[PDB]
Amino acid sequence: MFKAVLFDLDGVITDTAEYHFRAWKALAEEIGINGVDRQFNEQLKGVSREDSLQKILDLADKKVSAEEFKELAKRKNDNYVKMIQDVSPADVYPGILQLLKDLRSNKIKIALASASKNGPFLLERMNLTGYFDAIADPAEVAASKPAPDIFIAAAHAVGVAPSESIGLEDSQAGIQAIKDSGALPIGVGRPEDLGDDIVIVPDTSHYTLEFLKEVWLQ
Ligand SMILES: [Mg+2]
Repeated sequence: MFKAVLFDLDGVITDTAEYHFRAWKALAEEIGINGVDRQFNEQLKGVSREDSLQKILDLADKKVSAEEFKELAKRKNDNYVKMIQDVSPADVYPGILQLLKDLRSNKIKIALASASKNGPFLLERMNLTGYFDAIADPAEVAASKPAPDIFIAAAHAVGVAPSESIGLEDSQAGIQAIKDSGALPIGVGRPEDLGDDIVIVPDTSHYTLEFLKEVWLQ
């Protein structure tokens, strides 16, 4: 049986999509760029901060120096961090808390493998820190998803090989990263984004210990 489960944060444990959206909107409003509405924000989901900022500047063909770019990116982040002060246990996705409890009572290691620079803060706000055996520090890994580095680091941090682990993710790049780490992916979402070759559940309420055991056996 698997010895560890490696969790991404966003799209598995929770999301902060409304807060990122409000941050970018607020920034666009500040600088007088029209177009940054909910529909447009779909093009920013899971995209890097710098790429998201450039997409917004492009709406107005707007040209900016390195330092100005840096400052607008900082401004959006400051926005975002202020807004996530309201994250709470109610932000935990369906099924995850019970999964965590069951994993822990069966002595299965639990690790975070998230690019989020606010991972530990977010886990504290959701009251989930006591379940985590480790949090892979995204600042200490050479390469980001779909590179496997973060999943390797996470499994190693809890004393296991990735081949002993299940990885849970909602993105194609995450699922690839899990695959190449040597852990077993189980995706949440749809095959059109994630691929046909891995097990997928429609939502996180399907992530149960019983189900992860059935996948591992199979
Ligand atoms: Mg994710």
